[PDB]
Amino acid sequence: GPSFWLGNETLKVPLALFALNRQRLCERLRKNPAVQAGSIVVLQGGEETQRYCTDTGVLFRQESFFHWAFGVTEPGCYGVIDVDTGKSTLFVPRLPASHATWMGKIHSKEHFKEKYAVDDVQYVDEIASVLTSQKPSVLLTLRGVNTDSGSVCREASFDGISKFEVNNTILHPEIVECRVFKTDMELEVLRYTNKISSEAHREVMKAVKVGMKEYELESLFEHYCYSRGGMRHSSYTCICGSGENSAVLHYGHAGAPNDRTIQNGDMCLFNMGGEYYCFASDITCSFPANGKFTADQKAVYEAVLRSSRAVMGAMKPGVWWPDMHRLADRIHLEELAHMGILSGSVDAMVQAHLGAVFMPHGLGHFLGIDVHDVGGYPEGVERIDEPGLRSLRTARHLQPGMVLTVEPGIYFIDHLLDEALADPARASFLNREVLQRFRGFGGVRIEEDVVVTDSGIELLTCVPRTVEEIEACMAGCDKAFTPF
Amino acid sequence: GPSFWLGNETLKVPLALFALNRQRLCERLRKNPAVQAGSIVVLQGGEETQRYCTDTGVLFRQESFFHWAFGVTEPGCYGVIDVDTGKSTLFVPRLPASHATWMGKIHSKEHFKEKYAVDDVQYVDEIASVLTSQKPSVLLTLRGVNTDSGSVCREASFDGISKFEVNNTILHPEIVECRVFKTDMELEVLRYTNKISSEAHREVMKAVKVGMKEYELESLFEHYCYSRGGMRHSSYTCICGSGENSAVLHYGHAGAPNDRTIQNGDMCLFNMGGEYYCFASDITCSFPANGKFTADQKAVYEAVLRSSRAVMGAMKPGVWWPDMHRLADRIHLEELAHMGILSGSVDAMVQAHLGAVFMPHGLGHFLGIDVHDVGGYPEGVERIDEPGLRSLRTARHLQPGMVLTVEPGIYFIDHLLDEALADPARASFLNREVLQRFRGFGGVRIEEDVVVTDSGIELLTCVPRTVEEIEACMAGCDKAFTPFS
Ligand code: PRO
Ligand code: PRO
Ligand SMILES: [Mn+2]
Ligand SMILES: [Mn+2]
Ligand code: NA
Ligand code: NA
Ligand code: NA
Repeated sequence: GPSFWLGNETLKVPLALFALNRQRLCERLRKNPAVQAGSIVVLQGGEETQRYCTDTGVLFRQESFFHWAFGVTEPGCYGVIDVDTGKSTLFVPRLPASHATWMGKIHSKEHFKEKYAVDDVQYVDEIASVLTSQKPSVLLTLRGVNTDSGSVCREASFDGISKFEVNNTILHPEIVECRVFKTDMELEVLRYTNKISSEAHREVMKAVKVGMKEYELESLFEHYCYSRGGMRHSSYTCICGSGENSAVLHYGHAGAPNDRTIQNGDMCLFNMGGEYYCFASDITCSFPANGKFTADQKAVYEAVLRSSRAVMGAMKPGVWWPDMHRLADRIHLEELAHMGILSGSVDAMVQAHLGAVFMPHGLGHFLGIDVHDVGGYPEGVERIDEPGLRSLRTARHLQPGMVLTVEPGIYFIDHLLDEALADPARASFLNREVLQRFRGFGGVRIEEDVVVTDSGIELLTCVPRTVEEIEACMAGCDKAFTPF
Repeated sequence: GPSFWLGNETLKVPLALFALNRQRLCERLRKNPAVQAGSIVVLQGGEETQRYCTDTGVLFRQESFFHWAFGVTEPGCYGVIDVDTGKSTLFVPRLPASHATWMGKIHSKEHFKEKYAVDDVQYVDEIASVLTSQKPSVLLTLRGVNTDSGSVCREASFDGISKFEVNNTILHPEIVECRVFKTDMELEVLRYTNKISSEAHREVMKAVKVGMKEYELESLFEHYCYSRGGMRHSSYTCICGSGENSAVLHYGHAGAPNDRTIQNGDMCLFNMGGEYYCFASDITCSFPANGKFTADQKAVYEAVLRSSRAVMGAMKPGVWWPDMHRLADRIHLEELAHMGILSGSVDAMVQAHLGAVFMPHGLGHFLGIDVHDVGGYPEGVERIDEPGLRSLRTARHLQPGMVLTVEPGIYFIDHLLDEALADPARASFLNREVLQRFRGFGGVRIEEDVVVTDSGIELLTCVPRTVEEIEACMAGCDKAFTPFS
């Protein structure tokens, strides 16, 4: 069958990937006792957008559920799936003649049918007529709440949909559940996104020099990913935190835009991941700007390396993700105590939620077509109302086929440290005089992407991780990849 | 005063630039008869967005009118200007404590006052109270139609605005008019955007090799612009058209995503422009993929070079922009005839609108904070209802301070050629035996950015342009070129 490919050494992604997703969705819907025979799934793709009121086009990136089902890159499409037969129909815009001048070839419907390996292709303006002739019992549309954004998924609509019976409740939990479990074809894509992003992280580690701006490495990362990987998009805005900025979890956005000069003695925390054909990667590397860990940097870094590998070593089916988060907290506390930042009973520190002062985010999250992938909190799975754990993006137990980030970190965040020092239940553990030295340190995060297997995990990421490996990487002369 | 700067060799942009824009807007409004004492201009900044229903943040780029007035890079702001006094107040979001963990320092209002050199800073939720205390006669908000997109500008609104008198008709044409005329401080920024984008285009010409994907050069261009220029955004999606894709005017979008392999013998048409602090650039370079122009390529290329230079030489205050478009059309037709593609009377060709077959877009457009900048068709300026000319993004007369692209091109577009061949009024001019050779050629576009001055123009762009200069650049021989004067 056909494949998506951006040539050179980029990955060929078979369109059969999306056919399998459609089949899996139908199989799941058929088993749902509420689903009527003759149902049709109706999804609406993303549309082209512009900046504000201008004609400045925004580069189009497909809506994630639509992509998962169809792999379609063009704006303005719809797609439907007959549940009982699995038959797929793509609806594409009927373009005006002037499109050939301004935008490119006006492809035939047959071109799209071949390209996407769907059963039929029709024009968008005929959607009501086509669906009417199919005589469906009900249209199943997409509406639900994303548990990371709190946004409501946009339900498909078209002129004449009011003449059909529409259900917008059944589909969302079923298609979400399908997305939670990655097929072998999807895993091949995620191995590739991890491979390219890993290579780009290594190039960044080799290129970092004291005196550079953070954004110079953002630029280099994205250039490697696009030119060598065919990754036109990143999975999220690059986080290139140097010095104290490494304590800011989503640093790099427009309000704090990777604009600090990297200084001798800084730690760097670079959390970046290219996106290929709407599939994510999400990797964090932490390292000294000057290529040599100080004693304090080594101690904090190796604490996080310890939790990283302890969590990865414990992960397997049946493990409760919140238990892995707590495992990381306990390790961090043990190590911070060894360093002299903390004193006293680690059991008591855990009871006082001290771990969350140093790791005020979730241990990690599902990853797929979105970096914070869907399905972390389906109905019946509750968010734990405690510091740190409440920021977990899933409280599920692990099962084969899930893809997770494993991203423990330790940070020195003044307002959290100050709150802890004011609370007698936590202050007794904190040694102010030692902690003082780490004010402004920033933090360390080590983030791998892994797949749960029948017996454990498969690690997708491949970057240097021990202190020696990182120092050796940064000292290498190779000068492969030299723009200009 | 304070400046925006991204360090290294990037441009320091004084925040005084935006203060001057506010002053100019107030000065214009004070002379406007529809404007009464005690009016306050109220603008709403852009807000943070995410991809669809996900939590994947989209990188925030400020709304252009708001940027022009305030230069503010943060999402969620509003800004007001007292017309009578010129006093400026910026409203910034009141952030949650958790912002300090996830997003960064929760800066004080005073930090923002100093950063932006405004007269006062307040929190957004206090806007109704703050405006109430000022007892304004009327709030002047933004609403109008963009003449390139057809979209309606987003008018400011806040909880309690219904208790004020609001006028949404006065402001738009006035702030648009201010934007049309660039200040010296704005020209400094546009000189810089052109400098960086020109350097990037030269790096791309040096790097292009047969067998590369078009997108490899998009990537290299954007990397030069960001890493060396501090340009986090491009002004528009890069157009990297090789071979027949060079005939597709806005090639490179998601439906045609710069994914062709460049072949020996192809022409390349690369239309790319970095954006710095929301100021545009827009440059097009055309060149042979293999670094050596064939005779046919040289002929088409030099025809567009001739029109480019003729227009730049004729541009000065008082010139009607559609007359420049017609000049380019006439030159293209003359040169296509000199190449044997066309024969007959060029006057007759012009009368039959044959130029538009080969250049089915406008000669050029205003440029500023938007690549297709505002104000090309103010009330009373009409679109010319002819092929080619109807795509002009302005029909105004040139005046000092305007910034224009000059972007003639010649393309070989099958459905347009075939229409002409089916039209007795046009068909006899075309020599099919020669034209057949140019089917699939794509096209050539040569685009400079210029400022209208008292004397003529100031050319902002600095890239190789003659065949000899381009061939030298591609061979690695950079800077071996002299700009037009
Ligand atoms: O948002 C999250 O869940 C993780 C935490 C560190 C950065 N990304
Ligand atoms: O849109 C326009 O007006 C010009 C034409 C060629 C590319 N940009
Ligand atoms: Mn992550
Ligand atoms: Mn242009
Ligand atoms: Na990018
Ligand atoms: Na992360
Ligand atoms: Na252009």
